[PDB]
Amino acid sequence: GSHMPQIERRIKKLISLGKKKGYITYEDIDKAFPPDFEGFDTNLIERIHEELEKHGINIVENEPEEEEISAG
Repeated sequence: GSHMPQIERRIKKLISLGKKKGYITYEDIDKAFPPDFEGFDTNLIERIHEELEKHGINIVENEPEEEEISAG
């Protein structure tokens, strides 16, 4: 279950769609639907976030996973 170049492209497309839609957000991709997704893959979800770090693709979770003392 490898050899998926369409994944690499799709990730960039997904972030691009949200960027087109307005915000670079996981939910904004959902609102971009229908997207360019050739396949829906659980692998894609992890692969998006890895490409996010290694490739640098800008996308936000919208989730406040940047929190401390609950004052911001």
